[PDB]
Amino acid sequence: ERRDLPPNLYIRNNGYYCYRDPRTGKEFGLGRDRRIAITEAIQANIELFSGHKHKPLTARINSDNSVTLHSWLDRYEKILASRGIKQKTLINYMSKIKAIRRGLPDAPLEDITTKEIAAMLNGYIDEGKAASAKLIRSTLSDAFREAIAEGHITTNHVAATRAAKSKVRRSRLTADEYLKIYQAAESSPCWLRLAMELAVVTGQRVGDLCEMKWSDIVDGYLYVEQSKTGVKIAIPTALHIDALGISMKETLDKCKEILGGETIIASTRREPLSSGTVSRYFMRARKASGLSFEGDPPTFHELRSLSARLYEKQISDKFAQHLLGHKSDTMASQYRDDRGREWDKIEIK
Amino acid sequence: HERRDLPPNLYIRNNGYYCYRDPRTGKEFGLGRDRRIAITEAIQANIELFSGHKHKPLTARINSDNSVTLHSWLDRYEKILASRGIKQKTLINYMSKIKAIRRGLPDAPLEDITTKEIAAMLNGYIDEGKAASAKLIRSTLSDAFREAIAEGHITTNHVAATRAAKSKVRRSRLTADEYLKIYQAAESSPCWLRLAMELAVVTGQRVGDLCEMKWSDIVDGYLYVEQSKTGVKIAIPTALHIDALGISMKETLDKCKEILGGETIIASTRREPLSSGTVSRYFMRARKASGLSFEGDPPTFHELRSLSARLYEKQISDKFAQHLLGHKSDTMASQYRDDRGREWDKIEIK
Amino acid sequence: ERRDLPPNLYIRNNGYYCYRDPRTGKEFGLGRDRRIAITEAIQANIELFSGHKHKPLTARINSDNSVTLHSWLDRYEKILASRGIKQKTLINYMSKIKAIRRGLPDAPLEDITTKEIAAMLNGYIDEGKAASAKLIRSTLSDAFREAIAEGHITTNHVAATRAAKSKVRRSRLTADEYLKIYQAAESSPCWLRLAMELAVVTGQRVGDLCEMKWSDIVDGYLYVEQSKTGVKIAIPTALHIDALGISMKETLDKCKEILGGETIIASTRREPLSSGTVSRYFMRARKASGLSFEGDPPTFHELRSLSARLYEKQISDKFAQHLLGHKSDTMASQYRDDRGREWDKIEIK
Amino acid sequence: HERRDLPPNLYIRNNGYYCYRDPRTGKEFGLGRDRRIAITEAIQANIELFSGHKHKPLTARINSDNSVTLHSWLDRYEKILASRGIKQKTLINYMSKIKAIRRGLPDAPLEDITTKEIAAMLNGYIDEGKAASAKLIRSTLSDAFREAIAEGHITTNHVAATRAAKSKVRRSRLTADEYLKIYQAAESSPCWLRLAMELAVVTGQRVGDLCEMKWSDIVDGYLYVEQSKTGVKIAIPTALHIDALGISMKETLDKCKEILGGETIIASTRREPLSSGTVSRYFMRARKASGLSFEGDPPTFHELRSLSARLYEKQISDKFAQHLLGHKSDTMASQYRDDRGREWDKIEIK
DNA sequence: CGTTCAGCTTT
DNA sequence: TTTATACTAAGTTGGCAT
DNA sequence: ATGCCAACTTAGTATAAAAAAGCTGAACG
DNA sequence: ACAGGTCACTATCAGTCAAAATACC
DNA sequence: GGTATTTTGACTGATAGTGACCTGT
DNA sequence: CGTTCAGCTTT
DNA sequence: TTTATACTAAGTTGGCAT
DNA sequence: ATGCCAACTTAGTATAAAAAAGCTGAACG
DNA sequence: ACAGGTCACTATCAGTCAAAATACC
DNA sequence: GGTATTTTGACTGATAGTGACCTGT
Repeated sequence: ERRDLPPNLYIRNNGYYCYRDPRTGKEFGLGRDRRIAITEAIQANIELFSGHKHKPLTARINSDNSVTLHSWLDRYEKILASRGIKQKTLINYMSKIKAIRRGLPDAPLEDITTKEIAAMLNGYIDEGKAASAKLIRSTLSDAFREAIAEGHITTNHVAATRAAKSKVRRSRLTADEYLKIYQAAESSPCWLRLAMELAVVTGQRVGDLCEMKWSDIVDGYLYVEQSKTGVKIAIPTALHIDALGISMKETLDKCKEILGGETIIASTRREPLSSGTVSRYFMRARKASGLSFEGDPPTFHELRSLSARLYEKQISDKFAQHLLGHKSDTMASQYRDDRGREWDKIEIK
Repeated sequence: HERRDLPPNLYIRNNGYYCYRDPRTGKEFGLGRDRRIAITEAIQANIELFSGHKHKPLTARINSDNSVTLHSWLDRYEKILASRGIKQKTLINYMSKIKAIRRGLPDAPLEDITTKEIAAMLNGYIDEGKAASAKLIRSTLSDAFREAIAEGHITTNHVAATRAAKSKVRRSRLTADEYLKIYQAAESSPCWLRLAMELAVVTGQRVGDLCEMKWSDIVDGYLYVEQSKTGVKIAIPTALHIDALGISMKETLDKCKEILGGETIIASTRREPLSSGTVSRYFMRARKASGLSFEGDPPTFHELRSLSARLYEKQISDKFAQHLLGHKSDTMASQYRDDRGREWDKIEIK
Repeated sequence: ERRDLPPNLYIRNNGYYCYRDPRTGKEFGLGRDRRIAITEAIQANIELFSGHKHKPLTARINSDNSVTLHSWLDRYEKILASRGIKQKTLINYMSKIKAIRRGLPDAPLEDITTKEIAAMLNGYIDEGKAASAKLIRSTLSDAFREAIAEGHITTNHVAATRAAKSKVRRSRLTADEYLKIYQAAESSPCWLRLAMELAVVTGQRVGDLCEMKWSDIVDGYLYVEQSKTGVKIAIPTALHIDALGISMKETLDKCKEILGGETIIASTRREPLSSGTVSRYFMRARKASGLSFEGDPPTFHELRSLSARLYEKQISDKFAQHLLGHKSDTMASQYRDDRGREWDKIEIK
Repeated sequence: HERRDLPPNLYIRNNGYYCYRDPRTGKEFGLGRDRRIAITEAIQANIELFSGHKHKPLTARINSDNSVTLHSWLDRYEKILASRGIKQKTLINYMSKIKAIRRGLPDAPLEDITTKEIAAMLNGYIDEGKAASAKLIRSTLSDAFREAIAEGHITTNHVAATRAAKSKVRRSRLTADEYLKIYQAAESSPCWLRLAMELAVVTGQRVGDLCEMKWSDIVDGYLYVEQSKTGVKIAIPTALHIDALGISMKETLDKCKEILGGETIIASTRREPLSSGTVSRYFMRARKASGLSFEGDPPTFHELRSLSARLYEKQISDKFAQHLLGHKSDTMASQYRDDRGREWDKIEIK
């Protein structure tokens, strides 16, 4: 040749210049102006080294006014702190944000793409953390909605994302399985078995269980104000689960002598238990039982459903619903769900 | 002014450094020394902003029917509301929210009023814990803007993108024991206060309606009430009796006609009709005087109606409570029936 | 002076030229270029004569591609014809369109303003035809939505309009009033009284009433398939309205002898009646009764509500609801509405 | 090419008439003879269109990750659906709708695909009365577009602005008398058809599940069915009996094991399991052979389940019908319970 | 005692 | 025929530190 | 034995604009 | 010594307003 | 006579170039 | 008799 | 506390024409 | 007497995407 | 006679593609 | 040797000026 043509740039028969993106291999037309052609090509080949943009003035102006992701997330945390949400709730959010920080760059909100967000989320889905994905997506979407209401963005680049599937893996618990575990929990601290009984017979959540004080029992009724919902109920000490042969009263007595503390359930040192701990030992006794389940094993919380289902058949739907504290039927008809374990025997009633 | 091919918005520095100046912010931007490139991008940026510079006075015939100011508009919006045909009280609620807007936003051209600005104001209210207000102000702001859009003074409603602040009712409920206790503190107060309290609980009516019951509204064992708030028309049988508080509607009425003596069932010492505000106010006096303590905001006279509902719900029937209160479907009831965290659900083995 | 300055155009101290709209009185800046200034002013003063635009090329291009209101409405009628709607329904729509044709110009859809639409609607509201306004608005909005789904517009300039108030003026009918009318209907053709009885006792709509054939009564049940809803019911001839002393059976007998035709209700010539006619004579007997009502008087249709309300108290809510054919409770709880006439006596039940 | 200050898109005629030519339509526009004015407006119009002409190959780095074609995309969209983890049948339903799209739209760049075009296709289906299809095709089209937006191949979903066509079910219901009549025509058909018909009515199960009941699914007076469609798991008591049709589940099963003899309760003459399509098909044969006439579309084998539901609803209970069918809440039931205009509501004096 | 204005929260 | 939605508040269980 | 952080999966609860009141500190007679 | 850009400050923009000038019933 | 509508020019809050002037390196 | 493919309508 | 929404299908009653 | 058009006010009925089937004319052995 | 604009038709756009040329492990 | 990535130029479906040429007046 006889050319200064820089690489990537070709000249055609008429003298028409074209660039060739080497990543796509598709070319681009420049014109006949070799001076301008080369010029642009140089600037294009410099972008191939590193991605530093001779960014237009337009974009520059839109950007230096508008707000950055991580910066918005700092602000966002402040918004939540003000929603009047419970501490745990805030803890959860913080977590999702933390994830968002790891997953997305700190660039102009307006410049985070649906594609980018999508990529992150699938990242969670491919590790099998579909749940986390759904939640993260949610949080991000809400952070965006807020970015919108304070007028930093204008549209929600997430509203466009694949809101993950919601398959529930934890297996339900059958009465028999309960018994087998109950037995395996022989070599476990005394409070476990008791915890377990108290749980099924009251149908309260582990959190609330572990906070029940003897001073909450007045005239044969156990007063409970549920931490998660604020529902307030009085449970008659006179309950009985005929199917498992559990008596609330009898069980309350064993707790009184064997456990003795201010809290109905207590440690070997007469001190209150962390709900996690209780959950933990149940798990242990469960492994020690050596039972087999499809997918994920039942957990301590599953005693609630077992309670409800057991009181469903022994007493009534309504009782079960009241004992659990569901103002809504959507929830009650969900604890009534067997999740593939049991066959619904159709009665001619 | 010049000796330059320099397009607008681009200034040259003493060294020959070219920068674009955004006119919206007034902050400038660095380009480099390559005037050819500098101007080039400046033109492109000028196209994004001030596309052109010209406006055929024809374009005057366009942007004309457009230019108006928030306050000059609020002024017009008021008159609109005046023709809407709404009750005096409502209009008052509205006018107030407008006023808040007037003190919260600049009198700029509607078109220039930012979502960001609005939210800023709205958040001002939320941060002072006046969330309730924030909602209503937002609500009204949105309505004004709509109307301006109707008259094509704007194209877009910038309020819409903003969200409504959610706010949990604070006000606490009133338990029978508490009522009794308040009633006791009532002894220093006028005779009518007690009678009002009793009547309020037994009849379950709104204080506004209570204050307007006349003796002529009683016929053949029935107290006729046409509710001022909703237009619901009911007749209450003068035979009711609250068991938990030992109140007799007959007896209470009786005490009323002998002691109070006036054209209205409740009446001032001066034997004249009472304002609903006063009934409330005096009750509030008693409540303080009773020294009770509550979570959140303290119960007010309107809480006597919820107590009423709740007691009747048990003594008689849910169905009854509804009818007494004057609730049309099966929905608004499920609200007065609610005790908002004051009661323990005694589980029966049924 | 020493100027050709055209009218409306002033020159300021620096030599700055301004136009003055004479309708607003606000001025407009042109520049220092007297040649251009005048030029533009001329073109502006010519627009003051008539409104003919030296319309830009931009608008010209957007317009000659896009679609016209009346033209869209012609098309629109075709869309409805295809929705599978009943004839009356179509008749109503046609009407609203006709109104739209009278109310709005035949210009580019994209160029009909919220303001213009608004103006029309208020026009109806000020004549006191609030109802019509609501319906028109509706129709127009739907025509627009359709213009949107076939990609002619992009936004619904109506979604922004004041959807009118919906006050219902027609007064309900009390049993007494029924009686007084029933009596006033002495000098009216025999079929009126009968119509009236049959109506209250069956609770069917006038349309359906006037189409009942003797061949629709099998084994003591009156078979009815309601024209407006397609509901199908069988009414026992054994009904009775104790409050008005009406017997369905007795009434059916009088119709058989005195009226005799294929249709249960018939004219003096033994021929079927147009529902309008029946409505008309009721009205007449109503005037002749000389009763006074607040707002609008009751009409024949109000016998339905009276029927329902009467059967509510005599028999049951459920019966009344079934007899009327309401699958929904929203409707039934609406015929239960007294509309300011009667005081709901609270029973201790 | 020229000797002209003429900007692009503006051509001059032999008389000296200037016109702008819209490049999108290709139709030109008249301006006049005033070249100064002509060009002026042409520039303004050129700014609205092709703002500029330049694209820093930097702008290549932008529009690159953008350009893709409907069919090249449908190709990619397929593979996506393949990873979605859906049942074979579903995927099949989807692939079909894609195919319709492939035959209905040009293989143009996504960005260029108009709402107007889409609707045009969609209306094509509606006008042939295939409304049902129109809905589903629309639905899937929308999903594909979303996915492309996710991969930033487009910015906007042009399907969204389009509406879903509403379509009333045509298919008529099956009355007990009709069933009987069809059963009678069945005599020419295989022995299994009748047995299937009976079993279908008595058990109220989906034909797909019927065909897969094995004799081993019966234990201690109970027929266990895990529904293929929904995963619902039920046990049917082999004691049921439809009164209006004189069917005995025991008897019908009995006839089955003696006559049919195969591993499945219903079985082919060849003593092998039957396809659900065939059961349906043969029923359809009978229906024609019976000579009955109906409004709208004729009843099919799946209509035996509605008959089932309806009869049981009366004979036993609404509650029962639900449980038999396998319906979780209190909602999906209120559908099978519906007779869609086949029955007269006998009014009782209750 | 008891009223009207205002700015907030509740039906 | 089934589910979705937008928040909120847990429960589950692996680890590292006492 | 144990206690507390951290990343994940699961329970729980439900509309939003209009319209109309009701509450209560001030200033006032 | 300089990239990068903030900052007060005039000369003109762009236009409002209230008398003076003048047209219309 | 008596009101309404242009001219006209004094008077005023904005803008956009300007060169002086901060500042992190 | 009985199967799979396809294009439509229904759960 | 009450209402909204998006269609669809009537009923109501004034007139002009038989 | 009446019948049919026309402009108005009132009744009536309710989600929309995913997922999974079921129906039935052809061509085929 | 002309406003207003449609219509086929080249010369170049703008770029794809598959060998030739050449660089990289 | 053996694969991958530039050059290069023949080859191709688009576009935008063009003057000839319809048409309602």
